[PDB]
Amino acid sequence: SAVDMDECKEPDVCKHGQCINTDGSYRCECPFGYILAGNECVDTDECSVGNPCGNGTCKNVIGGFECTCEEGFEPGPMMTCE
Ligand SMILES: [Ca+2]
Ligand SMILES: [Ca+2]
Repeated sequence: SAVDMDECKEPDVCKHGQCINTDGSYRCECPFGYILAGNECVDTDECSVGNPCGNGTCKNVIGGFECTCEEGFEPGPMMTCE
């Protein structure tokens, strides 16, 4: 039928990312929290910036990051210390 080659659904193009099938091309636009390594889309290292916990330590996670404030507190999923 001529299925416009997805290009992004290929195992060597996007891979875990939001793409947009164009005429004869594509665009691997990763979500908010991910990135692109030449094609493979995945999560980045948010802990690479600064301990988001505010004082504890940063950790890398998906859709955000993980952090362990000064033992004795209660962190969260991928937001910050609280
Ligand atoms: Ca296409
Ligand atoms: Ca991350």
